[PDB]
Amino acid sequence: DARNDAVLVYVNGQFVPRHQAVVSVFDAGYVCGDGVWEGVRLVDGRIVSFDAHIDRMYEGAKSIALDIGMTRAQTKQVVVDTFLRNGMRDGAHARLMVTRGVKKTPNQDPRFIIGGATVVCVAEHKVVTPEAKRNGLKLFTSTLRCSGPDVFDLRLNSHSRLNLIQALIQAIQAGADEALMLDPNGFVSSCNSTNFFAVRNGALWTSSGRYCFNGITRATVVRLAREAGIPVHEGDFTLAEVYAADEAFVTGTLAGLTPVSSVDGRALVPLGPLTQRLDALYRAYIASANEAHGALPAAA
Amino acid sequence: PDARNDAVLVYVNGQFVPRHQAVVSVFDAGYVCGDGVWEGVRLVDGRIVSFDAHIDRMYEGAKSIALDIGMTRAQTKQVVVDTFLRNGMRDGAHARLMVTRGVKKTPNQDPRFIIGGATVVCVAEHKVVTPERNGLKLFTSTLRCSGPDVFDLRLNSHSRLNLIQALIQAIQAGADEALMLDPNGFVSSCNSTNFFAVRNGALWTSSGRYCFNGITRATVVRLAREAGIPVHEGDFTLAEVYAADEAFVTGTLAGLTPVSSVDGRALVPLGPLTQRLDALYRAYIASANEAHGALP
Amino acid sequence: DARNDAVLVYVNGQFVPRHQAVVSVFDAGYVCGDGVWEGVRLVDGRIVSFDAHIDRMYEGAKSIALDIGMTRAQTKQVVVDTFLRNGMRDGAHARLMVTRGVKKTPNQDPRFIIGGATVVCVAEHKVVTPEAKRNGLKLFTSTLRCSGPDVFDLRLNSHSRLNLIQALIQAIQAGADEALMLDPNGFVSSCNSTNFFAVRNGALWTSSGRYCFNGITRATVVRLAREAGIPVHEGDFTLAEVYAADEAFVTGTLAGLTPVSSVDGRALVPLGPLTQRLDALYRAYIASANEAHGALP
Amino acid sequence: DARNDAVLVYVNGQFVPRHQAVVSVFDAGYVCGDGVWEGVRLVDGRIVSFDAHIDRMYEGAKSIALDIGMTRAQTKQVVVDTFLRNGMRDGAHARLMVTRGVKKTPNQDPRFIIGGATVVCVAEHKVVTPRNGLKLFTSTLRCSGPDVFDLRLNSHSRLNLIQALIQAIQAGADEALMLDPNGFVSSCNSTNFFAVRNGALWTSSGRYCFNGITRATVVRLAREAGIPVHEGDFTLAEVYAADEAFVTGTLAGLTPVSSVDGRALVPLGPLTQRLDALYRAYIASANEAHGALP
Amino acid sequence: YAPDARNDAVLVYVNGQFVPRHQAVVSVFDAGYVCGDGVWEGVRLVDGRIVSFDAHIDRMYEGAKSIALDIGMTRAQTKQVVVDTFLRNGMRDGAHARLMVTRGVKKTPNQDPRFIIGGATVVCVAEHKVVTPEAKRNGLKLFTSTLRCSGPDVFDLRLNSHSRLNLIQALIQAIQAGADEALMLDPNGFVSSCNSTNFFAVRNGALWTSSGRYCFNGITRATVVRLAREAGIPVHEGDFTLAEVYAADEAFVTGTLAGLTPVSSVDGRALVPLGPLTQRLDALYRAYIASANEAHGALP
Amino acid sequence: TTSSQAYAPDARNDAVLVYVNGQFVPRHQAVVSVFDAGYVCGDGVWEGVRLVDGRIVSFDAHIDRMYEGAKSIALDIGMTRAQTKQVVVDTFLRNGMRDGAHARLMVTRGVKKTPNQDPRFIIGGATVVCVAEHKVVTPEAKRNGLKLFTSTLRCSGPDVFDLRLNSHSRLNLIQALIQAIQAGADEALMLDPNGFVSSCNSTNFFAVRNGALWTSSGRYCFNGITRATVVRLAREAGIPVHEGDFTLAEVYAADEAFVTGTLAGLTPVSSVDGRALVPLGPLTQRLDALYRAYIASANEAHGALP
Ligand SMILES: Cc1ncc(COP(=O)(O)O)c(C=O)c1O
Repeated sequence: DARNDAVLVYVNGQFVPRHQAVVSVFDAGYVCGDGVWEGVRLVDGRIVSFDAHIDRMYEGAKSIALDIGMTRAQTKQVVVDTFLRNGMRDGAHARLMVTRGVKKTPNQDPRFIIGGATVVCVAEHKVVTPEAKRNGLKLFTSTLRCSGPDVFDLRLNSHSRLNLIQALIQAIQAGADEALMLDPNGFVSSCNSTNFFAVRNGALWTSSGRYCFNGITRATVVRLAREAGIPVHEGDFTLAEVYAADEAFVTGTLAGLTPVSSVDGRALVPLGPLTQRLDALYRAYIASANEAHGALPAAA
Repeated sequence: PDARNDAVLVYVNGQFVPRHQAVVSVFDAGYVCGDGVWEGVRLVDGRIVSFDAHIDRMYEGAKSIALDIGMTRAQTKQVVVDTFLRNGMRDGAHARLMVTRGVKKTPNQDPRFIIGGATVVCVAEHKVVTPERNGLKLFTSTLRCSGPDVFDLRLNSHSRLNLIQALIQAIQAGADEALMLDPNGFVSSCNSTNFFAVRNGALWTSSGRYCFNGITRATVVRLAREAGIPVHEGDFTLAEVYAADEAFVTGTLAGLTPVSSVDGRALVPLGPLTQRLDALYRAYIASANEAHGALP
Repeated sequence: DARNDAVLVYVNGQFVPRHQAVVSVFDAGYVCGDGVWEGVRLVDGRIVSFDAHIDRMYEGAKSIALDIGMTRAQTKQVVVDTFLRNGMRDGAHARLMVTRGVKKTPNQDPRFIIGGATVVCVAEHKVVTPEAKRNGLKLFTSTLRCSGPDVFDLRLNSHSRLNLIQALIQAIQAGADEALMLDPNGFVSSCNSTNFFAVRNGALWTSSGRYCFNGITRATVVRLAREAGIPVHEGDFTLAEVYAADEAFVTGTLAGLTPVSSVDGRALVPLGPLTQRLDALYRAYIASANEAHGALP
Repeated sequence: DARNDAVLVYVNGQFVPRHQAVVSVFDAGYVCGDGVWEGVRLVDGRIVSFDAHIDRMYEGAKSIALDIGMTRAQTKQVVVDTFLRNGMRDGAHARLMVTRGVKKTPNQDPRFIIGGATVVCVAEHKVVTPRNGLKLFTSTLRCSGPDVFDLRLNSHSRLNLIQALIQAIQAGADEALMLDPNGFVSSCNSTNFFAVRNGALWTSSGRYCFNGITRATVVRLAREAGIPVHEGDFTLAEVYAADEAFVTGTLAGLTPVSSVDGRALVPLGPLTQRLDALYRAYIASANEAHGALP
Repeated sequence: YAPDARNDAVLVYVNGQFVPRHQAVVSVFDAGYVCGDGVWEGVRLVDGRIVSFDAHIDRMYEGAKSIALDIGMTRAQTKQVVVDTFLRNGMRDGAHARLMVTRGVKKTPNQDPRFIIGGATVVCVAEHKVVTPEAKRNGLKLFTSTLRCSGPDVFDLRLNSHSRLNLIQALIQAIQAGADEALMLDPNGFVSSCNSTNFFAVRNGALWTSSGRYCFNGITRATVVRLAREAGIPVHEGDFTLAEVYAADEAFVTGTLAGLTPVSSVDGRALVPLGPLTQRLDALYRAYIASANEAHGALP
Repeated sequence: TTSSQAYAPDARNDAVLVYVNGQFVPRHQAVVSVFDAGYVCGDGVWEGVRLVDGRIVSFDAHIDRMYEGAKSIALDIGMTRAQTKQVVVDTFLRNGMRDGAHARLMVTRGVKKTPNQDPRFIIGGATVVCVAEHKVVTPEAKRNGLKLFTSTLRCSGPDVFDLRLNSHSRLNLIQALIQAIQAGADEALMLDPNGFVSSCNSTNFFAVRNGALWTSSGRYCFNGITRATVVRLAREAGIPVHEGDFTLAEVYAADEAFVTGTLAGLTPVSSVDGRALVPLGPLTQRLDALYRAYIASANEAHGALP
């Protein structure tokens, strides 16, 4: 989308063209991966599941003693302002990135910070029709594991992403699009950047999320499934259960439900019936005037 | 603390940029994802201490994450040299060379869609660490060093929340630095320095299977063996620490820092073996050893 | 409480003045930490949740093949007699301690015990100060872990307590009052001597208890919560979920619900609304003529 | 030995007849298993490897912030005095037990201690005969890693070991063998474990068990006699196919192992016999490791 | 199983042939013999009905899929193998069959699954096997082996395979402790299963069994759980300890071959065999397997 | 489509006689009861040995591993070591092999009264099978090098399954191989439970970094004869050997890697997880030459054919 060349990026309250959207080399985010972020989608004038995203950011920031320096409402207003300044109402997404701040000297220690969080919001136009993603993802189960929370709590949506990127790198070399990752016990946990679901015998299966990002999209699809009386098995399941699944798909804010066409070269039919049903339910939900979605105000 | 640091010029992608303007894109993999490797080096009496050892670690770490540095070792070395030269630094300085995957078309974790090359940044700063080192308080964090199938701590990367989180806990315990156990509960390392204990005239340190394998650590081990001090490199416990004669940490920035307590258990700071190894280390880094790259 | 100086302690069927209440240096409890115990609270003539305590003791004793050498009723009678001998009817607590017995030689081997189990009951006056009048515990999450049951089953309420004391020692040196402990997987398990609870958005959260003492108080508070329609999250939760909690508190027979004012230096407002509601429910429950509480004669 | 009925036990500086040797029910040792101990053997007027034992006690005490309240010399003197008071010169053993002390109220918290550490020393006669050999069963219960409970500590908290022993006894065995968290052979519940394979001694690294003085002695004697010792990770398979096995501890010395999990080994194999003779010679010698009685 | 002279003369299905017992053979190059490379099911024939037949076939198809083993038959055809093996032997009642499907004959003996001449080897051993209540009622002695159930990233014990040394090893240790069967803990130390049967305990009127994350998910196990819930017996399917076993009121094990077998001790800790809830569930199970339920495949 | 298990096709292999329980049986007729413990349960141990210039390479070492493995699973082989040796010798002799051959000796617990796991139910003694085949693995066939993928499936600790056992229960290894095959690789590399490099699914793994040979401790994999030989040859030639915990990072930055086993000797590795390594680097070539010299010598380790 050619219009992406002319977007303004929010950087510490300045609206800046992409080629000039910059942060100090001393920023905690650049030096140390020291920050938390959220991606949100804008559909028909509404930021999808906005509060759920902001809640995860406030929880993640709290866990790393990172002062966001704004109330929830103010942080929301950053995103709102970024969409308004770009004239975006629909078919957009934004990545809100909050890093500890600019450091007196590049090192890990958070006490060496000049106070004031770095706040960046990258808003962009995008789009993809439901059976145009007809291209299922190929998944490869990486040898690199999800961590337990005494090592690194994967509920944290952080700027420290090498633990996930490394699994993706391995999956790419296996000819896959995305890594599936096991938890420390060997049960299926999640993909490197999306949550993983299987369909077995009319039932929806996904991990407990004890060892992966608990995506807002994952949460929404679970809820939609239960509300529709689809049985949901949220708990420990294996690669054997995946290879024998009827369908599989991944979830995340950027693409919604993406069908999976194979796992470790084991074929699954992309876009099976239950994927189709849940996708329709999700598409309806994100387009509705549901109170979970924050209506973008008109400009002043 | 040194007023000259306010005016240093930072290497960014071949340009020397004043401190307050030295910037990287918000789309850079280092900012978005902590996706990069770095090395810190110390400049002593015109010589970059253990320069090659630092560069080899960077090349191996970059290789591990399929990050093309986009430079030969000689070129990379030249970046650091040039950064010191541009700042008129000959002694009492430290530099952090940071290499991140590069500028992405869109901010996300996927390494594939990189416009252009690796981002290369070098921050040099005057950093005199006086021996006048009252000894660190350590607290053993509840947060663990990972095994290499989760996150290989030999990597010196821009993804450091795994270490920072241990440090945060130690800070709230009233300590200066976190000590970290490995997945089996043996002593591994500190959050930003390697850890050593002294027991009965012997030097003890972890195997390094689960922590950064620091250059300083390696140097101190080597000096110890060359001086006929016994070195136990292997699994040891909190109990062995609490009953030690001495303890100290190692890193490029500070050299040997004495430890005055671990989990509130007092140790006499700067014991005899710490003092000897410190003298050996200061001698070594100030010598015309072939391990150190002379500035022009 | 000055009265505590003069209490009589039950020792093997005798009432013994406190300063003379003694056990052989050959006792399995002393040599080896080899025994199980229960703490019970006496409130308004009633031993709180007495049966629940006794059932834990019988299960724990069974797990280490320790024959208590008494029926459940008889064991209860020890505690009853200990309170009655000391003229206690309210405001008291007792520790019933049952160790394997006197050994022919001091070593770990449980065989070759002279006689039966050693039975000791220490009753003492404690005023439990009102809810409003304590400003909350500081917790530090120790580096020392709760064990899995193939290493040491923390459901066991035993005389072998260095595994818990070690975590407490570390927490004390961090400036805290009590240790929080993670399980082998890194999820929150319990404190070193009390069970741990968090409140997150009007909901009560506590571990599954797979890796800690399953306290009677814990079990009571879970049940009270559900009976009151407070949602209860019993399952795996993290330090992150604690640091972002609205409230936290710990449970045990000695103090009831004790509010938590911080965890690893992260402030929590002590005695938040859900702590206060559950405390009122618990204080009501332990003072009621519920059938779970054994009336003194 | 009938003489054991009349021994005097050291309790806090007093020598107390056996049947009156007592500790408060408020003692940290009784309430909580909160203390450290050492077993020592007296051979031909010498306390075997005395300093080594005391050093482990001081290290263990330090790990649990237990103040013994005595210098090393004083602690040694308690044991010396206990043997002297009982007229023991040979064929005796003592257990020195140091618990945190008397509590104001029975609970786990180490802070509320009236006075100093409780110090108890039980000395007893035992003749150690020149012996059927132990049956060992590998318990399902594991040695812990040091972030759960460090088995180098020789403490009064012993149910973690007793539980393994209980399972072994019900399997018809005399002693539990115990694996480490990774499934490698670690130790027995109360003695260190050795296997003999191909002229070589095999024992665990000791990362996950008590580091016994006897174990250390046997390793050294083996190397001085040119028997190699492989201290490392080894498996049940390597035990079941061993030529011999034995256990070590202060109480019995080298005890042969005659089976593990029902798999027969030699009732007393040649290298066990050699090392036992070397050990008996060593503990009877005027070595500087042994503290001569007055 | 009660001694039965008729078993000496049974015909075994081998690759479409009915072969007398003493001649029923497979190539030394077969993947099953060289490598334990195959999946199997045991089924019980009661009053002309193969008990829970589809459930067994479903497990076989999932297990074969997990190891990329093509059974080379439709489910109907697979069923017909079993049917034919019972019919050929004139069995209508009081019989059991083991259906074994191995990857096939190899070009050379090695582990590599690619080197297969021809299709899967299919063997069906049917035998008269009444396990009398006389024989069963007194109960098994269990010993908790030191050898543990694996997590699914090492070996998924839901697989019913020809690679059984991981189970046999536990059993060998139990046999030498004077026990009949090994009980096995999972990697975390919780009770998982026996070496060849699923394990249940009864505590205070409630049925306890493991979650099955670390053991074979037996058909009989699943049937007993369902009968318990249908009878309003509480079921605690979850993590429990040896302490909870040693203090249980009753214990029993389940499997196709013997049904519910009472446990008389675990690690030498006595349990009264055939307690009231074991007897109730046993009565419910015997009723169920003898009924015209649609889960059971009627012989023609 | 590549194995580390491939060798020159050899028409003579159609007609070999297989030892089965004391008989020599034509290949197509060489059979075992469907009640055999090996078929039902994977219940047996095996050894593969290579015949070079009339000498069975490292024969005693193979036999010792078999006897130890059989002991570990209480399997009575029912033959002395000399008898067992003689079975393999006789199998090579009966097929006229003196060179360029490999045998797999398979000993399973025996015929069961009923197919189940219980080892008590055994009629008679152990089943003994020996399959000898002409198997030349040329250096030409090897020069391309194997592609490794690090499987998600891991080597077990010995309290789950002791990988020093060379058993008929091989789905634990085959599963890792299946995953590697679908990644486009020839063989699976496997990590140990701690995440350190352990072994391949059917061969031992080595890396070369800076003139030094690196291989795992072997605490968590088959302790191959070939592996042990290569370690000793390296030490004897003064090449430093790092036997201990190393990582995927250490592999991806290696100068060379190769795998070892009886069937192929030293096979160079060309990539691990898509990370290229030059196949047949200088230290692989030196160790290969040392190994070929060693297996062709009259070393005391090799069993002379009569
Ligand atoms: C699993 C495994 N790895 C590697 C090898 C290679 O070892 P060797 O050199 O002894 O054939 C073997 C031998 O069978 C093996 O079984």
